[PDB]
Amino acid sequence: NASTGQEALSQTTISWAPFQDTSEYIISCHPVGTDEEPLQFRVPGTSTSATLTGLTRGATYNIIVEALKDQQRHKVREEVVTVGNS
Repeated sequence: NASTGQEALSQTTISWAPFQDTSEYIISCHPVGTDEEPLQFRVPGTSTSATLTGLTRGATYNIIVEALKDQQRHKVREEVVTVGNS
């Protein structure tokens, strides 16, 4: 178990370039078109790539990656990606 309502679970392995000694890379998947709330993924501050599960295919997600470093979150990566095949 893990799926709890979303079984149309697509995975986006998004990778970024090492920003250095980040405490947290919060990835912000902002859904476009829907009223879905931004899926925020917190990956380890040394990680430079993350498989993002739970992106609903058919929905556009503006995927942003911000580095939690000295209390703040710095833009590392930003890209709009519609999920599925389109």
